[PDB]
Amino acid sequence: DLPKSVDWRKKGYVTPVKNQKQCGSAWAFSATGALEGQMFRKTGKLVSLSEQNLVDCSRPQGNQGCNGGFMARAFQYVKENGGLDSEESYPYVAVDEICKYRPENSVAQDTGFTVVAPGKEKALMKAVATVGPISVAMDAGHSSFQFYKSGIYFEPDCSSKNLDHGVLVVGYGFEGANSQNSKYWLVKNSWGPEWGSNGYVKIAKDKNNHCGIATAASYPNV
Ligand SMILES: [Cl-]
Repeated sequence: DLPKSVDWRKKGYVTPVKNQKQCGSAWAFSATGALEGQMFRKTGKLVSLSEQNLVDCSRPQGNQGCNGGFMARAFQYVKENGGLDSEESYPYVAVDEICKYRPENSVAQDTGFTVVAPGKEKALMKAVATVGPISVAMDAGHSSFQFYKSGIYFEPDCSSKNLDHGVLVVGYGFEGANSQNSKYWLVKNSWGPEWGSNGYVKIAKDKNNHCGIATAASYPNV
């Protein structure tokens, strides 16, 4: 059945780490990271997508730009809008601006999104293994996360229910030889390559949905 490990970065599904800077747009980076991987799966072409397009244009769907938002509202906006522009055509500036969506510059589409059963790490494992990178929310409100550097992240004060940060699960794995021991979720952050481990963090896997990684997972349908 399911592989002992997955890493979509090794198959060309993931763009290099990005930096949201001083703007609460992590939800937008998480949504573009999931759409980048589904579009790569569908066309074989990896194209960086515009977080700014989401920040400026998805207020009608319930997002609030640099004040926060949700990946599912972003996929709903891509669906209702009929498209989403490339990173190159609609560059990121980390401030709320006027919607400048240009259909001629669109390089992605989705028909809606699929939800992972909430709180179910095994359902999340199956989604990651068979679909590609998955958008997820997590409790990142801790100094231990801010200064994380390496190893399997584990924070006693983490919540599986009150989440404040959107990220992207690009795979899962384990340390050592036993595939069922010291497992982790491979997670792409949006605080620059300089943060954490080359912009990534290993989050403890199958330890009671630590930090809520499987509480609100979803992926776009392309
Ligand atoms: Cl969401």
